[PDB]
Amino acid sequence: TGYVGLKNQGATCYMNSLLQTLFFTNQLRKAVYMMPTEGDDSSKSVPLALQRVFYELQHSDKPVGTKKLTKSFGWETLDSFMQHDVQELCRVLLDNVENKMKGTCVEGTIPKLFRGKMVSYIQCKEVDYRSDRREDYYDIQLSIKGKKNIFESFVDYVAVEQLDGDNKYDAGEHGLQEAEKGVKFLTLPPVLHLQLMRFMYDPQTDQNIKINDRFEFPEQLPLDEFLQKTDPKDPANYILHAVLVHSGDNHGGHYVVYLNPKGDGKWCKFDDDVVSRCTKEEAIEHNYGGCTNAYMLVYIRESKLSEVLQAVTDHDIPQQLVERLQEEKRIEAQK
Ligand SMILES: O=C([C@@H]1CCN(CCc2ccccc2)C[C@H]1c1ccccc1)N1CCC(O)(Cn2cnc3ccccc3c2=O)CC1
Repeated sequence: TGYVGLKNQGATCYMNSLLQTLFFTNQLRKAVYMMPTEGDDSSKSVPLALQRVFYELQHSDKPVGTKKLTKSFGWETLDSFMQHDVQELCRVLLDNVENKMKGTCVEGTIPKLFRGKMVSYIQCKEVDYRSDRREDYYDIQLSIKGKKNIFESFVDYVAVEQLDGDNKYDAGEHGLQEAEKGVKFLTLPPVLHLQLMRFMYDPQTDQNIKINDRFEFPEQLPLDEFLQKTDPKDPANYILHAVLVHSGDNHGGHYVVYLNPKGDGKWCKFDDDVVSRCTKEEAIEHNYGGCTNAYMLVYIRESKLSEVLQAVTDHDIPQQLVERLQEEKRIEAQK
């Protein structure tokens, strides 16, 4: 393959799976290396630690380690990774890096890549009163129960809820009323983070548990029909890039990720230290379920494919950074 793996070294769960995903968002990687971490303290800077990981993924022949990363954002209780979502890990990592980038030439890279926008409304039937709230989003949480596929999940997301007797809306001055409540998308970002909601509250044991039901997702995903307005020059057509996968339960469980890093439909399986070529069927259909299946999808917008996935060379890494890491790697010859 010529791609390199991440070491296990503990109970970091989905951590390795996320990290490869971000690394092969090439546009992000380049802007990460541009951060001015020249002054930052080795041990406690998250920005520096991410730089180090990306460097090693890019240069090393040998499986790559992450203790200094884990240490830097400080998840070291017995239940740290067990009690958190993937998207919480994502938000910790990308929010540290966004802040470090302000006042530089690469400020605003994170929002450019990940942030879209959305409108939640309540509208009264008989009386003139409406409430619109506008929100930004970096990811989307999709419902899987009772749903054949991504199209069904989207239809459900933009569904008009109905407010009737006993469930009427309190419209303030106007008192209780009958209303429609809904959600629309105004924009979908270049890189689309979708979590499938597979960890759900069990009323029978007062806990949350994993649904292994069937759920289909396509290689190519048109979403124009879920937009309030379309643009014929940039249709919302997306390409699949990453499939984050899990098998088992709390007794025994394993995290892996499938990528086609160049966007060309040539897939590889990343399993900690071992990376290997695989088929398209192994990345996509063998992860539908219906036990090894998908909990997170990454899609990239067709018109943005080449920019997001632009090539990287060793010249894209500044000298000052390289020299700092050559120093650490010299001290790391203690056998
Ligand atoms: O790794 C995990 C879970 C950690 C905990 N694990 C079992 C440990 C346990 C111990 C003692 C009692 C019980 C359980 C379940 C693991 C899981 C794997 C596969 C599927 C769902 C869960 N992850 C990452 C992916 C995850 O973030 C996706 N996601 C994201 N957003 C949502 C939003 C709304 C509803 C569900 C989800 C959701 O599942 C879940 C947490």
